[PDB]
Amino acid sequence: SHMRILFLSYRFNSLSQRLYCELTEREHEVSVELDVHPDLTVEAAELYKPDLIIAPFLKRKIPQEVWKKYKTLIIHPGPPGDRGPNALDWAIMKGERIWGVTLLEASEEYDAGDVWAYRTFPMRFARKASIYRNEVTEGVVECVLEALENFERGDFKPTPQKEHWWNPKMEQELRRVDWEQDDTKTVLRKVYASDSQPGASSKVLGKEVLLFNAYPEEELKGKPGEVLALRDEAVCIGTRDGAVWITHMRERKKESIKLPSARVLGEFLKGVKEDPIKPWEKVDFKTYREILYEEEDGIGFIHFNFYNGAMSTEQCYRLLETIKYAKKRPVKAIVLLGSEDFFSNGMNLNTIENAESPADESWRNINAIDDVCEEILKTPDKLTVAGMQGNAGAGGVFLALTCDLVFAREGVVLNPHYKNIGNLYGSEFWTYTLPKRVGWEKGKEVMENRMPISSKKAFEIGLIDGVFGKTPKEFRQRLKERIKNFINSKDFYEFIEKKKKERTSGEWLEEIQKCREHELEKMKLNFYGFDTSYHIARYYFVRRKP
Ligand SMILES: CC(C)(COP(=O)(O)OP(=O)(O)OC[C@H]1O[C@@H](n2cnc3c(N)ncnc32)[C@H](O)[C@@H]1OP(=O)(O)O)[C@@H](O)C(=O)NCCC(=O)NCCS
Repeated sequence: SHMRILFLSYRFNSLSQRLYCELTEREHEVSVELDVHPDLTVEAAELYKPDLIIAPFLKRKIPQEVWKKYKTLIIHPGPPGDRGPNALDWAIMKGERIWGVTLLEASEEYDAGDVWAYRTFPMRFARKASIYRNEVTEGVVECVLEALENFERGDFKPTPQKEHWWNPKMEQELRRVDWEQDDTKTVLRKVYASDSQPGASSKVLGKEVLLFNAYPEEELKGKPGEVLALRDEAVCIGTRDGAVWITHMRERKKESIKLPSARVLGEFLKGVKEDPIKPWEKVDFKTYREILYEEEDGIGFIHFNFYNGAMSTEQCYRLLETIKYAKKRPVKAIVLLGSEDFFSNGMNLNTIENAESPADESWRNINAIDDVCEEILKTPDKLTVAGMQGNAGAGGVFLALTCDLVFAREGVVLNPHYKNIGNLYGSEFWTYTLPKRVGWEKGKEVMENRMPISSKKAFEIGLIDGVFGKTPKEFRQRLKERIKNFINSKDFYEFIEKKKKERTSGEWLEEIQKCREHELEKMKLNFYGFDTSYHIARYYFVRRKP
């Protein structure tokens, strides 16, 4: 009932972090060992002497020395019998209607071990990373729990594979987007199967690129392969039967990084003109809406779909513009929803890494996100709510915390700390926000913890205000119901009374200004001072090896 569990992962990735939260918070010890070398793996296992080894995320054989001596269970993102290193990629390229996940034993043949548990699910037409983070992750969690229960019994015998098949590593030629030959559906299937790695190769404006994060376009039309418009740095490209938006691209070179399309395409883009759509406009056709504002039951909902939850300096100002709009509206509550897969991961480290001066662009980014946080804070006459449908890390968590109420879906993983990015001091009014919820001592413990915590755990420690919902859709409905109830009550007006008296106080208003200028002073030293931890850690996060 207190098992010692060793994780063998290539990287401590989203699924590995979620499993670590699920097991740790059920009182098991989990040691995490990143795949460096087979000799080092046998070493780490021999010291730790686990009762059970889980491989949430592997790129290569586990040494037979380890799994013939410790029970080793492998995660595989395919249904029983599916073998190979790109299971999801193939499932999407082939158009599988039904898919699944398999927890199988380690064996001498790749993925040929007996099955300990599996789940199946219906497949959405969506990015590989979104399938992985939702259906695959929730399914994996169920298999691992059912496997830990069967391990306790010891009277469990796994099921050998029957029908099986092999899919090899998928080559670039198969993902290559050809605009004259590929319809919109085919472009989306190729980009979906390659998002977020390795990307679909293509040529745009005569430049060889990798495509990322596609969206169908039903109004704009033109010459296939012709760039039709810009819109918040995304480009819309003619296909064989219509058009598609591509928000992010990467030059096909060693040192190049994923960036918004306009930054990759650059001066190659001069003829093209913007085609704006404000978030509050209503639209009858499918197009790409980075930020979306809709009103339901006297409630203002701000969706913001920032790729990978990274918030560029410019995306912060686009968001602030929408919060200012929402604040002049006949609405009683304003709810920041983020996206389904991410609430926010703070500053965009890719646009920072790309800038002429990363220190300068860091200065811009932190002041832009602080401007968003200050605007939320300065809402005396409305209720402010953060709805975390997906994961959040670093500054993105503390953005959420400036809202009056913070809710999250079950299974959301949070990293409210800067231990991965050179120990930035942090801003986003955390010195005002965090103590008001957990106290200066526990808040420091939280920011000192480099391991993840669940949405469940954050509820306990008072970090957030409630956790519910299994899916993003479910969580959204629940959140709308709960907020509609509250503003349709007398409590809402008694809540606002206090908020109005305190928030328009010159005491409070200058208290938060001291906090901002305090955090920004610390962050300025991180950005510009002798210790360069931040820039070293950014370089490796942004350019990590796949
Ligand atoms: C939060 C975090 C621990 C989540 O870990 P994880 O579950 O393993 O998620 P990943 O690192 O795989 O994120 C997936 C993608 O989002 C990107 N991403 C996540 N946060 C990002 C950020 N702030 N800026 C730029 N890119 C980011 C990642 O590079 C990765 O890119 P890819 O899939 O295209 O290869 C981790 O992503 C992180 O530390 N992000 C940076 C947060 C930060 O330091 N912001 C600056 C201070 S506000």
